[PDB]
Amino acid sequence: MIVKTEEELQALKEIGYICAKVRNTMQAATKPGITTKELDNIAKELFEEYGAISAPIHDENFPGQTCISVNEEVAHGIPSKRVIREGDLVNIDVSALKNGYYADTGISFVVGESDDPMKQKVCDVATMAFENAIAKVKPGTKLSNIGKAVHNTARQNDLKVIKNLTGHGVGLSLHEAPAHVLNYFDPKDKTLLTEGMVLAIEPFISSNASFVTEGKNEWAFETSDKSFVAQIEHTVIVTKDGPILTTKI
Ligand SMILES: CSCC[C@H](N)C(O)(O)c1nccs1
Ligand SMILES: [Co+2]
Ligand SMILES: [Co+2]
Ligand SMILES: [Co+2]
Repeated sequence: MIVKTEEELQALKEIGYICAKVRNTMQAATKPGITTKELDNIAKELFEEYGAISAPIHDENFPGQTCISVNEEVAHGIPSKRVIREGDLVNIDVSALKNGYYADTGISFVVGESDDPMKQKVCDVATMAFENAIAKVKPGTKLSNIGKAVHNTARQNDLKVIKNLTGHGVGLSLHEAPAHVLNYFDPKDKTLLTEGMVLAIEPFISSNASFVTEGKNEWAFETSDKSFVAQIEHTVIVTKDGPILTTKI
């Protein structure tokens, strides 16, 4: 959406806070021996407490408050009896609405220690990619400069991006214009950011695969080669004074 009023801004900051709070709490609770359903239950309880509702359930009838994706799963993982183990690469993606306004945020992290430092590496580089992407964000700038930054960051670190996952406009719905914020540069795209524009920016950084495929069920996205992939996602408002992240605390 385009923010035009204080009251819209306040609504967006409110639901952004809630999603960040849920995301942080779930991440903190993630340890060997907990199931992803147990983690999802944390979101259930905090969403209720803060008067928000799950965006995956509301907008998509997703079977879970949040999306929790582990190891082979990159995105859209269904919380379940799956138990977290030492070394797991976990993505927790939290999106929700309150009073008609939305936020969307996500983080990948390593549980304890993996035997393969690449899991942390893709996490490190996803964080860098996000930072580099938003350095480029102001009214009038090319949407495609976001993907350019993300892919450049990947390349600088001998990594790849997931080309067929994207960011999106967000605000009055989970997904609205601009339809796709790419993780790479499209020379032909003349779409610009504007004052007040709200975007979910979510770089996916991969150790090998450049795309995801259908996974173990109707929802999960995976890589067949079991690449390690990390996401960082925030909801961002484009302003003259710089980006405002509603989902950063
Ligand atoms: C299945 S509803 C969850 C969508 C997710 N919040 C998202 O928009 O961040 C992603 N888009 C692509 C991958 S994760
Ligand atoms: Co998300
Ligand atoms: Co998203
Ligand atoms: Co999406």
